[PDB]
Amino acid sequence: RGQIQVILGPMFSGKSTELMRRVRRFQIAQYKCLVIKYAKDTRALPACLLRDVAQEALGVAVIGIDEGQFFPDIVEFCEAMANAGKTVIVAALDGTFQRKPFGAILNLVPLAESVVKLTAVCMECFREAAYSKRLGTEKEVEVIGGADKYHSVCRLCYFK
Amino acid sequence: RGQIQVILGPMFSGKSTELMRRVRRFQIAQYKCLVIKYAKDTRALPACLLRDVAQEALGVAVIGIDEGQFFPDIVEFCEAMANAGKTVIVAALDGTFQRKPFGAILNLVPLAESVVKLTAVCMECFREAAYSKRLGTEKEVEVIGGADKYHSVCRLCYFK
Amino acid sequence: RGQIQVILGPMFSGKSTELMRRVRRFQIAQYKCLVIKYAKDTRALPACLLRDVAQEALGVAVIGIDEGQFFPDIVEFCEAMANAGKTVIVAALDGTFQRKPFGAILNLVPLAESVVKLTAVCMECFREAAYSKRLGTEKEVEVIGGADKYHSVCRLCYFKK
Amino acid sequence: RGQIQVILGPMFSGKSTELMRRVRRFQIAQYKCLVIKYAKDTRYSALPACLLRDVAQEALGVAVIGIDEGQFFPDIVEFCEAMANAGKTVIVAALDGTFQRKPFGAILNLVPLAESVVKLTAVCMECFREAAYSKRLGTEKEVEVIGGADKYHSVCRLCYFK
Ligand SMILES: Cc1cn([C@H]2C[C@H](O)[C@@H](COP(=O)(O)OP(=O)(O)OP(=O)(O)O)O2)c(=O)[nH]c1=O
Ligand SMILES: Cc1cn([C@H]2C[C@H](O)[C@@H](COP(=O)(O)OP(=O)(O)OP(=O)(O)O)O2)c(=O)[nH]c1=O
Ligand SMILES: Cc1cn([C@H]2C[C@H](O)[C@@H](COP(=O)(O)OP(=O)(O)OP(=O)(O)O)O2)c(=O)[nH]c1=O
Ligand SMILES: Cc1cn([C@H]2C[C@H](O)[C@@H](COP(=O)(O)OP(=O)(O)OP(=O)(O)O)O2)c(=O)[nH]c1=O
Ligand SMILES: [Mg+2]
Ligand SMILES: [Zn+2]
Ligand SMILES: [Zn+2]
Ligand SMILES: [Zn+2]
Ligand SMILES: [Zn+2]
Repeated sequence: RGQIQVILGPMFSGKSTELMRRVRRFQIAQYKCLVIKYAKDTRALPACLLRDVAQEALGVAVIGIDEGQFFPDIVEFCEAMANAGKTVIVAALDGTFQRKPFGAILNLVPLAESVVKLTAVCMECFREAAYSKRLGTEKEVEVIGGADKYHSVCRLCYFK
Repeated sequence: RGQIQVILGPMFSGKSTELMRRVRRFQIAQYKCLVIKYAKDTRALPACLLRDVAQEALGVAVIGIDEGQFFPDIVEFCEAMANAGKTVIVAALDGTFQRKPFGAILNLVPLAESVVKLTAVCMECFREAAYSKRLGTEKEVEVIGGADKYHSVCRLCYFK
Repeated sequence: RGQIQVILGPMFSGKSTELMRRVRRFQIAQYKCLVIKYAKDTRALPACLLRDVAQEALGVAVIGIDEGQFFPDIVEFCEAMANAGKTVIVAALDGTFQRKPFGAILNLVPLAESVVKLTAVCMECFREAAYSKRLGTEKEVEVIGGADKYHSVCRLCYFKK
Repeated sequence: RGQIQVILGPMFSGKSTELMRRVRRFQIAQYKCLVIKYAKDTRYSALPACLLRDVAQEALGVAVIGIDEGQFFPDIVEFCEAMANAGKTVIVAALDGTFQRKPFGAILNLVPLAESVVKLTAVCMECFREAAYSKRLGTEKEVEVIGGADKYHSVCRLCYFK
């Protein structure tokens, strides 16, 4: 009985921590697990394509994926692994700095049995935050960085 | 402070019941409320475009939208109303009978402060259900109907 | 394979609505369902003791209980029913007007596979509300009434003098 | 503006991890934070304390207070309530139930006091379905016996009564 669980949210909301919490619950009950992280985030098997780790993922019962927005094959990999009987758990940004869908990540939602959106704390007014605000001028989607480059931000502070 | 809350799930998961629970909480505390439903699901204003009813939503503090997937202008309405300081609560199918995004509904996710995906009971094996299965052979996306035309199903029963 | 689910929260948080949402999910999939309500609240079987109703409950697959705080035998009934393979869903206040456990209701928590606490809207400042504030001066726990006798309130409004 | 959040669940449900996830969201937004642990639980797997009163002074100088294994502090209710009323956010990870599936100390008295309450889930160590309970493996009868998976299984209803 395979499965896809999706953990959405803005930056700084602890998506990776929730991912690991959920993975460790299985691990402690004797499940073989594998966590996959996006190689190019220079801030678990590193990968740039989920194809490149599919063989390793096949000999495991539970698959965790961090920063799933950055894998071009995220959708098809997850659906294929769940149909093969695996429990697939994905941590991912739902939105870019422009509050648009981050790549193909939202295509997982109609395929998933569980979907949640976490909240961060707004770094500018300290209320609840749902969005990621880019601090710089760069216009491309993929720009790797932490709190030096992005603020987790509420609606009002986003447009401030 | 305006916001968008999204209630996703398959058919028969009680999305519009959760919509009404959330709205009545504000109503009981003396908030002015408006609920919108899709005018063509026959089976509290009906509408085909949210544009047709937006001026009315302006005179209100809390807006509920049922079957949001059927509204082509769902994204711009919810985003504009939330930025005008309204609480917008949307019940909607995340996926079609083919487990694909239903209209533009998922473009709401990166704009939303709250997103949940509800769960139904699988009408075939009686485990937890995440999807909607069309029973007949019609090909088009919009086919109105209940349990005579659709089953809420788990992954395994979907692929039978 | 039985179960207890507990829906907690203050007044006006829609606990009964969420109870019915969960029950109708099973009903629509052709489960036999029964809902039990507290009889001394006249603001779908009425009852004062769950014992009085246990045989009707034994004949269904899913049992809903509204205002579970008022039932002296809430703990033993839910446990007996869940062990007999029933799905038991309980709507109940967690706290009295004094923010104290309401009867034996919290004893369900260690017995339950699912527990949630819902939120209301504060009727005094309109932020999120977790508590039920009594408007009058009656001192007894059980006083039946709606928004004329109680406000859902946040922490600050609860303590406002 | 003060708050009490409660994270319940059986053992192995990752309550401490969820506690740290919530606290770190505040810390990363430059809030002053304090995490308190039960001193007598020395397991491999944060100020140690046996009474929350003993760390009250440190807690007063902080905006966010995390409390791990809240069930073991006798003064859990009055500490959490006083700190929330003083405008602190207090987040508590705790067992709701003992090995007997009874209330664990005073922990449930927090529930009517709390604006947020959740019960987490574990995996059943005996049938691998969802687990809501903690089953003691040995014969000890006293409530407090410190241990991990060597002494307890997270367990579903059916496996509890086997
Ligand atoms: C918002 C945004 C982030 N990013 C990048 C910046 C970071 O390197 C990376 C962060 O992605 P996250 O998915 O937020 O990293 P994470 O898994 O550690 O999340 P969490 O802290 O909640 O546990 O994404 C973009 O490239 N483009 C964007 O538009
Ligand atoms: C899955 C699917 C449903 N539908 C239709 C069939 C129904 O008339 C309608 C159901 O939409 P819902 O949004 O599920 O109706 P609802 O608001 O009453 O939700 P709930 O019962 O959980 O409270 O959508 C399609 O037209 N195409 C599809 O692919
Ligand atoms: C707080 C409190 C309420 N009550 C009573 C007043 C009401 O008659 C009754 C309401 O209990 P509820 O459990 O809130 O009734 P409900 O099922 O309608 O809940 P909801 O609206 O969320 O769906 O409880 C007391 O008797 N004593 C108290 O201390
Ligand atoms: C059930 C039970 C546990 N204990 C003890 C055993 C542990 O030392 C402690 C439980 O602490 P926990 O933090 O609840 O144990 P855990 O690490 O498995 O939890 P989590 O994964 O959610 O973070 O309490 C008792 O003393 N008596 C009991 O009846
Ligand atoms: Mg722990
Ligand atoms: Zn802000
Ligand atoms: Zn099924
Ligand atoms: Zn208030
Ligand atoms: Zn089991």
